[PDB]
Amino acid sequence: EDKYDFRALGLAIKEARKKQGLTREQVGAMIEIDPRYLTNIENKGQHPSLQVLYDLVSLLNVSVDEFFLPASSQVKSTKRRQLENKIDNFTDADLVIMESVADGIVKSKEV
Amino acid sequence: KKEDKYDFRALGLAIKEARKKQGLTREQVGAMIEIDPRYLTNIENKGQHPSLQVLYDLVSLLNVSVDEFFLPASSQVKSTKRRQLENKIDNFTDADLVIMESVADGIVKSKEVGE
Repeated sequence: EDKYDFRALGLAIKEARKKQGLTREQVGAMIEIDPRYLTNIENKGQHPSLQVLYDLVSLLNVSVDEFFLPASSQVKSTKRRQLENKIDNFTDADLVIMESVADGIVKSKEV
Repeated sequence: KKEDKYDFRALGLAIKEARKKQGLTREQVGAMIEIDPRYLTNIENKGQHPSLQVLYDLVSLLNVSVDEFFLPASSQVKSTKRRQLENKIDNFTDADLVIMESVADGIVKSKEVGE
């Protein structure tokens, strides 16, 4: 059909959950859903309700836009969000290292 | 289970405002993504939760950010340096961001384990 393919979003939810050291039973107790229901959402592309989607992504900090919208500079991916969290306390001199390397990644692409 | 329920109304209004900014009627949207214009009215005006399918169809049609209403906004220390950095990495793929992330982690190792 022309059903939305939730598989990539479900796998991103599973990845975040595992990277953050959480079991499905923890996630289940936290947002009040059944662990088995979480398996099908993560592993099999079963669509959760909007309520369950909101609860998982707000609990884990997973970008929905990444998977719903065409990739653009108006979309902050999960990775980008996590990066920003990491650099929150950075000084400017830290940031100048950061900026320099972003430029190097750009120039790298022409090499 | 009310202090438990997501209030969709702010996202519903964003969808509605994007539809209007784009000059689309409810009948046009409904014809485009195959939903009853009456279900649309309820979704935009009365906080009725669409299915994930219909949520996806709306915001991909209209280019509406869900993250804006689902995820906590930070964007606090608008450091001019930080501003410039974030604008340069707007168009980075995640592979590129893996490098950026390793820089960040290298910098904390330095700062931390250096002192």
